[PDB]
Amino acid sequence: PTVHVEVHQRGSSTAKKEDINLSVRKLLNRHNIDYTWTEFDEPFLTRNVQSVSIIDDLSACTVALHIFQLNEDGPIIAANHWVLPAAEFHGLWDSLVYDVEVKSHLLDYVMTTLLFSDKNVNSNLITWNRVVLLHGPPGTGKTSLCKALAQKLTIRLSSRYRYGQLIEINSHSKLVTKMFQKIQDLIDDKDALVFVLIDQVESLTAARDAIRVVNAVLTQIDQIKRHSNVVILTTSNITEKIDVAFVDRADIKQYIGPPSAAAIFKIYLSCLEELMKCQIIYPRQQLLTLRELEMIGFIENNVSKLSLLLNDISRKSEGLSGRVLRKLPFLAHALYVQAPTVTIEGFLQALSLAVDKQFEERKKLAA
Repeated sequence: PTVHVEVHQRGSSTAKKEDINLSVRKLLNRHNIDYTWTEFDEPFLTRNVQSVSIIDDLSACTVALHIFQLNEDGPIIAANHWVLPAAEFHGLWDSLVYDVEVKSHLLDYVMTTLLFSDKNVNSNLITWNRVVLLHGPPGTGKTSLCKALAQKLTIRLSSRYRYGQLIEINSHSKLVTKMFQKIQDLIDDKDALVFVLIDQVESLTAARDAIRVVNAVLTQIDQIKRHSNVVILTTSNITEKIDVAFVDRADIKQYIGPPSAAAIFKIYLSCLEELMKCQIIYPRQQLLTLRELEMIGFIENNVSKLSLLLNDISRKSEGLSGRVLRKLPFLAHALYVQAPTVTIEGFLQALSLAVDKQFEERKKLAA
């Protein structure tokens, strides 16, 4: 089909994008074989290009290049405002691990909505709108996915929108008008794709003159969703429960749930890789993926012993949220390692102790 290649232009670069386009294509001619490049023999590439990563063999495919430059300025009262591609969100997307390739659908759904918006596809004949709801138990990183989806969408849609904006509204809170007029001021630039994010929308319905401010925010949402370049992002923790009125509002609803032992193992692998990269886990060892274990039928030998053990830690980590899971190597290292350097076996033993102590606290909440 179409092969997608992401080019991370350096912040200090001053090159025309047309020129960064021609250099990367020359590089693809040589290797011609999902791999990421960080170093280049070309002086032009060394100067202007941080990394060129290919995202899902033969040369002759219809290859699309997305060249982007991160916006370092971080992170409008009272709201968080970022310019996309933002430097805070770099790599956020690849970090999020989900069972059913949720991210792919989500991207594809929102990508298609924008295409129907752009072609003025009639809502009454084919169902689409500009609201996306992500619902599910807490701790699945729903807000990180909205941020990650918005950065991806900005990078991928570079030929239609020159930059992206993300405005994050905190659920906890005239003043609203002052805030939506600035948002409208950003939306008035048709060279941008404006994302508005409302975290824990259900909190408005749950906590309810404060009835009037909640309703005023809905009319303001209603006014901004009217625009070609607006996309709205909501998240709710009461997945099972019906909600007012983001349910009716959102044509794209996606359920996010706790990670399986298959994902936990993908997550942990990414963590240990990081410690090995940083040399906190030393010396570096090979770890096996779940497919690799399956192909050796889980035999235990020097090659696989430690990967099997990590597997078993992933299975006993089930029922923990993804938020807990990425914090665990911190506590593992702080609580049990207590030293600048560890062998990978030493770290796995810290990680398991870590996992045991987590469930001990759970049972304390139950009792």
